[PDB]
Amino acid sequence: MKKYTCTVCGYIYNPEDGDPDNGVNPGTDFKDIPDDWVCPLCGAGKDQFEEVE
Amino acid sequence: MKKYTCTVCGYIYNPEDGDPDNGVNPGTDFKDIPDDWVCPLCGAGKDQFEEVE
Amino acid sequence: MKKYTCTVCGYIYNPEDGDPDNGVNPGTDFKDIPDDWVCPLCGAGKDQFEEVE
Ligand SMILES: [Fe+3]
Ligand SMILES: [Fe+3]
Ligand SMILES: [Fe+3]
Repeated sequence: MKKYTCTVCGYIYNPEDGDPDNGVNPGTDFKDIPDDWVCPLCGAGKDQFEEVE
Repeated sequence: MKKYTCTVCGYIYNPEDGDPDNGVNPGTDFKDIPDDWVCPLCGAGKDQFEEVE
Repeated sequence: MKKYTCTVCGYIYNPEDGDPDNGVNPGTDFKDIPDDWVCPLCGAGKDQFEEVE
């Protein structure tokens, strides 16, 4: 699975880690995260993220 | 022609339906969509899409 | 690289120009701007910016 970065603050969503404290379990692909989830560090929406590659 | 999904919001581009409101007619293969077209639901570019399955 | 717009005042961050007098050199992608940088016209943080197309 691909990592994604928050364009507003640079937070990296790592699929292996997930974001469990906000209900995104380890191993969740970014496309499968609920579309109301926001960046844990700056509150930016998913639409402000892009693939690392 | 295969379906493609926006990995940022989960939108599925289906070639049989196209995206006629933004000038992408039914029968347009994903690679042939004008490269300035974005995801109708979250504004992500074609570079954030992935072939389904 | 994508241009970003300040939703508070309309200032456009252009990656090719950067914002050199506030330490952001030409060629800096918005996601790589240090997170304490603000819009030079209105003081808005990076969180008030949105990608243009
Ligand atoms: Fe963020
Ligand atoms: Fe999308
Ligand atoms: Fe501003």
